[PDB]
Amino acid sequence: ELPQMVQQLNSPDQQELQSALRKLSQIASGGNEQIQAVIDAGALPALVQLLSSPNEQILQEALWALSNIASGGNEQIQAVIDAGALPALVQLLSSPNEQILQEALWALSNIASGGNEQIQAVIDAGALPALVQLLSSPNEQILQEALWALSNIASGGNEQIQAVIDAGALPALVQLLSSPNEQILQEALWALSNIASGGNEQIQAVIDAGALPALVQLLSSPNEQILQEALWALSNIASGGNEQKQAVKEAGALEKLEQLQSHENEKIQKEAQEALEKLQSH
Ligand SMILES: [Ca+2]
Repeated sequence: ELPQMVQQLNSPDQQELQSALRKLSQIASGGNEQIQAVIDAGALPALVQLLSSPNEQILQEALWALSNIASGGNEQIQAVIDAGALPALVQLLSSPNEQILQEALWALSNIASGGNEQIQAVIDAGALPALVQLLSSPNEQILQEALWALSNIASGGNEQIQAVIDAGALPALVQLLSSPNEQILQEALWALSNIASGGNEQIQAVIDAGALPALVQLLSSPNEQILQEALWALSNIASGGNEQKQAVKEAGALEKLEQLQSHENEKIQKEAQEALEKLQSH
């Protein structure tokens, strides 16, 4: 039984403690039904308490348990929030331990994968300045994890996207469009696409940050995957007002889109057409 395992989390014997902690995280990784049974067993206050443990073996497993629980539904995510996990997770973004730092980013990214209430709770905990600073990390793993977290925050309402812009994420996201790293380029394109899925003001902020010359340059890429990612970001920008449409035209996207209508890849043909048609709309 699970409530017996929850009781073992404050056991003076480490083998007993760690085995219950491993089991609970293993169960938490097996779908929303199993996530609900771990929550119902009263595991969340005990897991959050284990976040201030100086024992890396405990901390790693407890962070792994909480990330998995935060991968569930919005009400399951909200329970991780209500158990007071966010201050400990934000504080853990200052850890010089790369293992702890990545797991802390996983947890925050999963919490922010929820609805606007869960996204806002991550913003309100003060995660944004740390996430923006991590966009400058020379560690690709941390950078990629930080970008997934910002992309999730930017997937919410206009007020949640405005928080990412107000944190100064756009100059760093635009610079990442010049990365020779295709994985980082995709995530930066995805984060910018999410911001561009907001209101005209959010779309304009992407343009004012200087994303259009880098986006237009990516339309000439011999890589069809990058092309698809750039077209998606452009289609979101083109969905704005006439002031936003004009800026894309002024960057020379039309000429690149019209050329992309004669591409071998049918998915490229389709998306370039919808983007070009959205731009030339009146
Ligand atoms: Ca059409």
